Amino acid sequence: RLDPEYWKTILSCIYVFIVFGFTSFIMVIVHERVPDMQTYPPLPDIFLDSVPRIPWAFAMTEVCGMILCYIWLLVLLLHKHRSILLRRLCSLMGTVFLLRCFTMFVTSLSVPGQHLQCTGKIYGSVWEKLHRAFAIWSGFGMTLTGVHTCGDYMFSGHTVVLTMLNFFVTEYTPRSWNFLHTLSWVLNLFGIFFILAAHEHYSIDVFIAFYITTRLFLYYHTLANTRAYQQSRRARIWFPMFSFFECNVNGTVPNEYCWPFSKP
Amino acid sequence: RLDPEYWKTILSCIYVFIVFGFTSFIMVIVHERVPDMQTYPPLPDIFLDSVPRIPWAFAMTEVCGMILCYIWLLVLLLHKHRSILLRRLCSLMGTVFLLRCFTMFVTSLSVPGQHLQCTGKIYGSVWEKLHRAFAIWSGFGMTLTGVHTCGDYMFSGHTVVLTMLNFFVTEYTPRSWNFLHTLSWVLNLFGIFFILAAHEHYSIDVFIAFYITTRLFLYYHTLANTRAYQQSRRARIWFPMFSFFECNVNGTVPNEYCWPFSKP
Amino acid sequence: RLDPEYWKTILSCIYVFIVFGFTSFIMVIVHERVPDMQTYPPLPDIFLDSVPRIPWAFAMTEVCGMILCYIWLLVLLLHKHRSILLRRLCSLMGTVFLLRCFTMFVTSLSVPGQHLQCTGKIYGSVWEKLHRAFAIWSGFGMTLTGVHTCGDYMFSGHTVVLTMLNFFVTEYTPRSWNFLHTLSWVLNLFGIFFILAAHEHYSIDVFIAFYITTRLFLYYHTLANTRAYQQSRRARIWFPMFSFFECNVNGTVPNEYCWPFSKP
Amino acid sequence: RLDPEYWKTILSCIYVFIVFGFTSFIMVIVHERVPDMQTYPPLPDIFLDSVPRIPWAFAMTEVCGMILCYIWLLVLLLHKHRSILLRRLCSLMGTVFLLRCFTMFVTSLSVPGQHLQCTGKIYGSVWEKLHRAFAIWSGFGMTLTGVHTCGDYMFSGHTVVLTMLNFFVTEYTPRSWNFLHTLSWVLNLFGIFFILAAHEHYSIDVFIAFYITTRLFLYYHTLANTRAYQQSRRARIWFPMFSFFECNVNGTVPNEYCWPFSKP
Amino acid sequence: RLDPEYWKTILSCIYVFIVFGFTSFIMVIVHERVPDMQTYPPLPDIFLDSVPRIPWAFAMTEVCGMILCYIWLLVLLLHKHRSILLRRLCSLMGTVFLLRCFTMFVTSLSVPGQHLQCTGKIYGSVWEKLHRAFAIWSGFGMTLTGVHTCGDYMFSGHTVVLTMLNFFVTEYTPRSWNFLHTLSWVLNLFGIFFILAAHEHYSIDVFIAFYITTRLFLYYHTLANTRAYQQSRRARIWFPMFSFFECNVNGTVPNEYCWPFSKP
Amino acid sequence: RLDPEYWKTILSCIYVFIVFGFTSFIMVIVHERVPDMQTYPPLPDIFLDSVPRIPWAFAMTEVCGMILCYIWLLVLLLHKHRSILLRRLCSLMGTVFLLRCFTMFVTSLSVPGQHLQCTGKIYGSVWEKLHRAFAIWSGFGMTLTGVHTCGDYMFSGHTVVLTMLNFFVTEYTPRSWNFLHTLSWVLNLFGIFFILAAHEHYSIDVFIAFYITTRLFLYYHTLANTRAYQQSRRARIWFPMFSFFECNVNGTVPNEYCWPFSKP
Ligand SMILES: CCCCCC/C=C/CCCCCCCCCC(=O)O[C@@H](CO)COC(=O)CCCCCCCCCCCCCCC
Ligand SMILES: CCCCCC/C=C/CCCCCCCCCC(=O)O[C@@H](CO)COC(=O)CCCCCCCCCCCCCCC
Ligand SMILES: CCCCCC/C=C/CCCCCCCCCC(=O)O[C@@H](CO)COC(=O)CCCCCCCCCCCCCCC
Ligand SMILES: CCCCCC/C=C/CCCCCCCCCC(=O)O[C@@H](CO)COC(=O)CCCCCCCCCCCCCCC
Ligand SMILES: CCCCCC/C=C/CCCCCCCCCC(=O)O[C@@H](CO)COC(=O)CCCCCCCCCCCCCCC
Ligand SMILES: CCCCCC/C=C/CCCCCCCCCC(=O)O[C@@H](CO)COC(=O)CCCCCCCCCCCCCCC
Repeated sequence: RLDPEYWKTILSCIYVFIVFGFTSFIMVIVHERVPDMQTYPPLPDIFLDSVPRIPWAFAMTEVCGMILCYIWLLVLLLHKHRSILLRRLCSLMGTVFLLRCFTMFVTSLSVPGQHLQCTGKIYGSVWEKLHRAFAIWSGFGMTLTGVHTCGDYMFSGHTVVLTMLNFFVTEYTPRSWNFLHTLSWVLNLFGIFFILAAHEHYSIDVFIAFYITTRLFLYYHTLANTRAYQQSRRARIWFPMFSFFECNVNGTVPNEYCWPFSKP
Repeated sequence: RLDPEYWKTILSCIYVFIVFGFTSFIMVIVHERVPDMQTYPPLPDIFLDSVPRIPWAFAMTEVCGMILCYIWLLVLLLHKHRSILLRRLCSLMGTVFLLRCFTMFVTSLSVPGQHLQCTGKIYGSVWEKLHRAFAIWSGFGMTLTGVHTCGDYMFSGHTVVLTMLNFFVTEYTPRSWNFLHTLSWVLNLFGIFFILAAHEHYSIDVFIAFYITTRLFLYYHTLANTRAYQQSRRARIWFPMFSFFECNVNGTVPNEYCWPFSKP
Repeated sequence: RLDPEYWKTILSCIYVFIVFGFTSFIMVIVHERVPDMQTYPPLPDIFLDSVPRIPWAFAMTEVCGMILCYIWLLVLLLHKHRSILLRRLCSLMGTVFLLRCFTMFVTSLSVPGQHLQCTGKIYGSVWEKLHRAFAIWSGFGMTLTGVHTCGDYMFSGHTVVLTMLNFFVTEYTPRSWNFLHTLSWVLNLFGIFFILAAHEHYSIDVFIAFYITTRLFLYYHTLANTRAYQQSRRARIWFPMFSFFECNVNGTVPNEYCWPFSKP
Repeated sequence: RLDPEYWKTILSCIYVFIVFGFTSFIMVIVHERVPDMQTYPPLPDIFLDSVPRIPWAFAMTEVCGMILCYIWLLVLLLHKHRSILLRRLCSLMGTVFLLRCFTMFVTSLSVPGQHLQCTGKIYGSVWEKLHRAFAIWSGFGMTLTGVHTCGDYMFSGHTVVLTMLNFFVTEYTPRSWNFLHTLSWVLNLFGIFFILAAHEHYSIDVFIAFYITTRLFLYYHTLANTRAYQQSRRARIWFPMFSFFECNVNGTVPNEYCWPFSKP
Repeated sequence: RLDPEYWKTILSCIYVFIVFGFTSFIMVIVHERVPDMQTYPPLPDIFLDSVPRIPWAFAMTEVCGMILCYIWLLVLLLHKHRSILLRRLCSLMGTVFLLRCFTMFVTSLSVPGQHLQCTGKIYGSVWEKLHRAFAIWSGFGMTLTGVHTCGDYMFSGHTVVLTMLNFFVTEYTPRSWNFLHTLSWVLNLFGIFFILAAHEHYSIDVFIAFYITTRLFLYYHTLANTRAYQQSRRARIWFPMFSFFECNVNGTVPNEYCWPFSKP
Repeated sequence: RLDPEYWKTILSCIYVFIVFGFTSFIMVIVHERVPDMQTYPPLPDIFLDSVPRIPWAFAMTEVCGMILCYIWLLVLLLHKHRSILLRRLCSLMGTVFLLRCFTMFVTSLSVPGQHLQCTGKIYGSVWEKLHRAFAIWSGFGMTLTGVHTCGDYMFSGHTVVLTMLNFFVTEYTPRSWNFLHTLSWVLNLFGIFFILAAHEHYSIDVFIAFYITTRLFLYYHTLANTRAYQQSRRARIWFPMFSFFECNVNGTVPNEYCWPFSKP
């Protein structure tokens, strides 16, 4: 039966923080490849050529992200099996950001011309790249806490977080609340549109990020519900550290909600 | 039971040749977006920067792609249900080549500098684009029958044909011939490697083309074997013209082989 | 059984004033779009071009509302289930006014020429409008407490209030008092007629206001009497907080009468 | 049983065409009210201010209308009860277009500044109005065959036809073809979008013309399926000549399709 | 039962000469790499530095091969299952020489200093090399019919032929003639010794040639005697055309003797 | 039963270390044969001619060696039968490294031109050879602790250690951990690739050193599992001191893991 294991969530959180630090360092290394990356003319896109740049459109994506994060925290506060829920967010965020690192290492696709005045650059040493990596790490990558000074490459990260939070909010609420689901979907779509309308990413980056996050979520939940980690040697599931986390969870996690405080 | 429907196969062959003629016209519309597309420096890649250009490598991809065609043509000749096999090859080469027109329209990603001397260009009219679209159509896009004069955009097409023929040969041969299966997998991988060694496609062009054809092949044969087109209203299968072709085929197609000629 | 919920009515009451304040906030924003609002000549109307403008007709409509309010208040005073009746008035007046904001925001149609001497306007700030909205909110809209100095837009609220009160008066009275209903009906028609004769709204401003309140009033009661909110997935009700308020009420509310005080 | 009364269908077709003549004539009458109707600035809108005017947008609205009429003719030919589907169409179009005559006559609302170059005007006589109305009558109000040269009024007729032919293709096809049903929505939404983008009608005339036809279609079919016209004294149905047309039809018409011609 | 297949042996015989010709084609290509091939001093060898070069030692090895061939040919003449014995020789000599080409192609190691006066070389063409191959192929490699004029590379074929013939001589004789087997072993060891004493190959050239032929000979017979080619998925045999040739032979071939002619 | 004879393991560990001293001494003897060994041009290879020399490649070979040794020490500590796994490792390394002494002594094969700057040479005496050999003995032949300054000979020792420690991690872990098994292949393959890319050993010394250890490992464990040493007079097993070491072990050793220390 569902066993609250509080010593595995710590491991998952540590794994995700390590993954985020690795992603920041890889981003700095990749940015070190090409010096200018801001002199070319952009590729002919279908949405970046029609809709002109909206200067304030990039903060609205993070506003939507914070709203979704607050809703998800509220959901997590009033649940029975909150440990399993917190252990499933991390094991998926780490994997998707590892895929982002792999995609960004092979080929670097930026947008030629926004953030053209970003300072710093030419970080030639081993101990000066680490300070920039630390800033990007403990700045959360957001544009509000100013870290996002230069541009960003393939496999956008805001879309991943938005889609993951939307899918988790929709999944772990009772199947009778079909207005919060619509609100979350609207927030996700508006965030994606505002990522596209700020001229920060190409259309294909957003599309592949959305598809990859959705497919990985659905596949992970299908494997977890089918309970194939102990059924047989099905396919040797390639999710990093999968059977270590879901071994004690058999079947499907129900949707029981309580109040944790002992003060009515 | 398996009914040989020789008139549904003809409808499938016509469906492909319309799709192949639609893609050839899009590739001329897209080429008119940006005139130069040959002055920029290329994106920083991990394979295009290490391995230098091999001038003869792009011709060996099609040589590897004709051996797999001849081998498959022999399978299509000594089979009982060759009508269904030819109807499944066409129903998939159209769906995948339709996805190529979608991703080549939203954003156009070419390689800045090969085929820099290709003539023609500035096809400003409605009746001169069609003539250029006819040359590509009745040349199969190959570099031997000289049509491939200028560059090519996202979602490479050589990787789609190589991977589709490799999976059909493996699928429709007895599960005891695991040397022809290994030989076909070698021609697939060597053909893919020579696209990158000729500096014709980016390292991410070839990975999403390989992934999509592999994923769509396994998804088609899951539905075709589970037989979900009449089981229930599962998901309203989005494959273009799926239930029209597989309605008369129930279950799985066996692997019986014969000789069609009546002259022993 | 019919359990009077004295804590849900308080939540219901809070809902309607927030919408009342929110509507007032939108009204000042709409007035900011075009400054003049007093140069266009009246559009050709088959009703306004016949009846001359009457300065005292507008005050007569507000008089009728008070009389109808007194009749309804007396009914609420001598009813067994006075808690439920008050909860339905707030759950239906808060929905209609939500539609008023959407109609007024998408397009703005006022009366071109009346109240041309109204003062105020040109509020260039983000704090003065809040005080102006407070004046709009804490004046209840009547001209007796002069707040509505300038013109008004589409889907007038005088018709919403006059019609909504009339239906509750007729609905929650026994089917043997068919003399008060005639008095209530003539008052509603007289009040609506005075609005049109006062040149305060267009003819189509009233008709779509008369239809929407009646359609929503009857749709609310049909669902409540059928109690389909829990029977099955009837229609995926889009009424704001419908199942929450009416979960404890089953069947149809009777028309029993008593005396509220304990001193007969 | 379902007996095709061809003498009743003819009376239905002539009934709707008289309404078309009545609608065209009253359009000239309301035009004669305000002479200029091209000097005012447009009212503030939320969609007519952001999206700029597209000269060719209004042509695509009628292109989608022709396709939706071409599929409907295909459905009309192959349906066994082709004498019933046509009779219901004539009995619904006449009612909706009669409501359009009422709203145009009660009040006038147009776009002040488009189609300012249309000639003619000041048709002050008894007989010249008929000639101008006849030109509109035998032009279908289409712009491809240029008749509609001046502006248009409230309750846009392009929205009704685009929607009425969208809810008959969906309704009168088997409930397993939900791709043509999906396709006919794109033909409707894009036809709705393009008339707004061409600055032909306000953002509220389009919405209340999409709602009325959707409401007046579902209400009609609910009455017919439950045969409430003869079951009892249900509601004194207000559809003009409803019990006369649908007296020989009992129950719901099936979805049986047959080929009428005798040349297999 | 043991069915002599007179048509499979013909297919088996064709296989070995094609490999013999293919090996000869590779030999001339390897000689093209280094032009001199006769300048390096011999590497330090514990066997070559002791035994002086003997000009007539090389001719003695070819003499021993003919004597061993005569003994084997006589056995093949007076055996019941002479078809199977001849089929196995061609199926084992065509596999070892395939490994010879791979070893010789990857690296080229010859004797640095012998046959320094050999003519030919510098064949700059693509047709003259083929005519040289026929000289190599149609001379069977012996020095009696002088073809092997220059040196030879790693994995000498003299050891392969001498060792392969010896094992068949011992294997297919009854276990009571343990005097011919001793004579056969003396011829094999004497022939191998003459190769080393002739300064025609290195010491490691012979050892890895002696091991591979013996290992493959015993591995072939163990699989055939165990008849695991059809018993189960034993080891996924990588022998070229192993199951095809030995499908009709079950168990172990006996050692019955007869007379071939019909005239005793 | 499995009785850990700690007096037998010590005799195994001392036996392998004497072979290490023997191997180091004979390397000096063969080095004294040819003085120059740095003047000849390299033999024609297929991998040493395409890939240019990478100066830092040979360092990564030893880095992978330490990691494979670090994981093995982890396995050697948590295994219940840690006294058996170590004994088999010592009894296999001595046999393989004894074959290396035989092939190095019979013939000499090195890369002519690498490590041409190594000093020393001409160690002509009886006692100085021991001092030079002792330096190689207490340096593990590693280049990180620079002892191996001159060239290396046939049967590369870096291939044996990289492969022997790859087939013990795979063998002596439960048959459900096939990701560390997968990981240890990448460590082996890259260690194999880097020694070739550094121009340290020919392309045939690497292949016949990967084959011998793989063959001599599987053959040993097949003999031990079937206890053929005492079952009968099977083959007169040629492993040096085989029946002595594996006489107290019956059957196959299980995969039970336990913590030896008494501090839970
Ligand atoms: C214990 C871990 C739980 C995981 C929770 C998942 C939520 C994601 C949070 C942060 C992701 C940032 C990635 C760090 C590594 C940078 C990678 C990079 O350098 O790549 C960045 C692209 O430049 C990616 O940046 C982003 O991912 C932006 C996402 C921000 C969306 C809003 C998140 C704000 C949360 C605040 C919560 C407050 C609660 C309510 C407030 C009222
Ligand atoms: C009836 C149809 C059956 C379908 C069979 C599928 C085989 C694919 C064949 C051709 C695909 C070409 C695409 C046409 C539209 C151009 C799109 C474009 O313009 O895009 C092109 C990219 O520039 C795509 O080009 C390609 O697809 C190259 C693939 C060629 C690989 C070799 C095929 C040669 C077959 C010859 C058979 C001979 C038999 C043995 C010979 C000894
Ligand atoms: C416990 C809660 C019960 C709720 C009762 C609701 C009754 C509606 C009353 C007033 C509606 C005002 C809406 C506030 C926001 C306006 C938005 C706007 O600013 O829009 C205005 C449009 O001009 C709406 O104006 C109106 O509300 C016109 C309605 C006037 C009808 C007469 C109302 C007089 C009631 C007085 C009762 C006194 C009792 C007897 C006196 C002796
Ligand atoms: C055979 C039965 C088919 C049923 C189709 C019925 C649809 C009615 C069409 C047009 C009504 C026009 C009314 C005239 C006066 C309107 C007053 C006005 O002036 O109002 C106009 C706008 O204010 C109304 O304009 C329109 O009606 C726009 C609708 C155009 C959409 C395509 C209509 C083409 C119908 C042709 C039928 C032939 C079939 C060939 C198939 C390709
Ligand atoms: C169909 C089966 C018949 C049985 C006979 C099998 C004996 C094989 C003979 C020769 C194999 C030569 C391989 C051809 C391609 C060489 C590749 C290369 O080009 O490589 C050569 C490198 O030197 C290999 O040369 C050799 O084959 C040396 C082997 C010589 C051993 C003596 C062979 C003499 C046989 C004469 C038989 C005559 C019968 C009695 C005479 C009175
Ligand atoms: C109980 C744990 C077992 C560990 C297995 C160690 C295997 C021996 C490694 C190397 C043997 C070197 C022999 C010296 C003379 C070779 C002749 C020559 O000079 O030949 C050299 C090349 O020709 C051989 O070089 C090598 O041996 C390459 C192997 C390097 C890979 C890393 C090995 C280092 C592991 C040390 C960790 C030990 C931890 C404490 C121990 C208690």
